[PDB]
Amino acid sequence: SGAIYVGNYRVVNRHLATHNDWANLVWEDSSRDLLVSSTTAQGCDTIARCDCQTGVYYCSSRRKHYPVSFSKPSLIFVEASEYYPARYQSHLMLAVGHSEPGDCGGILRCQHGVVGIVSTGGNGLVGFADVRDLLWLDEE
Ligand SMILES: CS(=O)(=O)N1CCC(O)CC1
Ligand SMILES: [Zn+2]
Repeated sequence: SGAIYVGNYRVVNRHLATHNDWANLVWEDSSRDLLVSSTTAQGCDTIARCDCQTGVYYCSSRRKHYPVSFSKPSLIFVEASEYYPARYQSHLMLAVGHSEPGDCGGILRCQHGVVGIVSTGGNGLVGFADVRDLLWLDEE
C-alpha cells in the first residue's frame, strides 16, 4: 500500500483505489495502474521533473529502502499478478529488486522528488508507475 500526496491530489495504484477515491475521482488510467483523487488537506510530496534513472524505493516486504537503477518509462508486458492478468502496462519503469503485490504504492524517489510508485513485481524485478509526466499534479 501507499500513496503520493501533492497539492490537493492523492495518487494511488488504480487497483488499490477505494470507494472514496472513485467518489472523488480526478483522473484514472488502467493501462498505467494509476488513479488520482481530490483531497481536503495539502500534500507533503514534491514530484520529480527530470529523466533520472537512479533513485531509492521503499520495499514494505523488506521494511527497507533500496537504491536502484531503473529503465525509462515504457510500454512493457507484465506477467499475471494477484491483481491483474498478464497485460501491457504503459509508463512503467523496471529495476532489479524485490517486489510482492503488497509492496505496491511504495515511493521511488530521486534527487528531484517522487518519481513514481511500485506497481509490478516478480522474477526479481520491481516495476514503478511513473508520475513525472503528470505536470498538472503541480497546480490547480
Ligand atoms: C481479476 S485480477 O485481479 O485482474 N487478477 C487476474 C489475474 C489473476 O492472476 C489474479 C486475479
Ligand atoms: Zn530526478
